Amino acid sequence: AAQTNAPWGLARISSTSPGTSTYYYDESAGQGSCVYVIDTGIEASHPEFEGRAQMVKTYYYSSRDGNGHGTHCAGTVGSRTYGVAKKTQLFGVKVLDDNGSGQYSTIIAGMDFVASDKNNRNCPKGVVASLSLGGGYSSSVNSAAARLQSSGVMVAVAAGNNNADARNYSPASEPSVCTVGASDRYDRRSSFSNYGSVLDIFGPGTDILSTWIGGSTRSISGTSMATPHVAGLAAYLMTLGKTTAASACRYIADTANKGDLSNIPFGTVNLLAYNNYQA
Ligand SMILES: [Ca+2]
Repeated sequence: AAQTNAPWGLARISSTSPGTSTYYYDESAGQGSCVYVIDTGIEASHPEFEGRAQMVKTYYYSSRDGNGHGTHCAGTVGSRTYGVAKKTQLFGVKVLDDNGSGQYSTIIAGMDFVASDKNNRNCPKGVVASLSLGGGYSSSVNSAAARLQSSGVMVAVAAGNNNADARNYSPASEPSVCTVGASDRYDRRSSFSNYGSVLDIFGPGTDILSTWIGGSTRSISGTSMATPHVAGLAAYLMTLGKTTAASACRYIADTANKGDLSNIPFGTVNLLAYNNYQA
């Protein structure tokens, strides 16, 4: 399949080169997979989700996304126009309030929730969780992310926007999950992206157009926007049978475009997420 005039990041993830504008992907499009977006919520009624989104949990007085961040991330996973995996099922877990804040105890509970809740959902091709959130190092946050992964979910987490080594942030620093850095449309590391040995992969993160609340769209930047490209990629590859939840981060690194990014510090991987789709 080909989507013309796609967001640059979708075109990037199906290309060996920067500077193209068509997204190429197998038509299976993540059908029969599931992706949990653990964030400020998802506006499930947005036409871009086509009835494939729902809220499954909140820790606040509403499950509505009163921020937009979670809706944007969900859209990069799985919206019809803006998404990597255009037929995946999306499940929202609102651990962040409408200011985008959340206590670590709530975030942990939401990760444990997903590990159980997958057993209540139909995801024959596998399960992914996208965590576009983080704060300072916490062994308890990292352990929650490790349990989610161990339970059979492909966990993708943002590296963070501090232009610093991700070893000092959680859940970015957890070794067993897939930690995602950000790039821009000229294959530079994004100015804000964290780096370090704990990174596994980079994805498009500067000037990413996706869904927003009120049935809208906008472009924003962050490791939070790189993470759902990887999460959606994982769902897409699992639907194809090419990998599993336990092996997908390694598969994505194995199959990534290598050596193409600039301003990568010595000791950080130079790997850009790529679907290797041959039309
Ligand atoms: Ca990691």
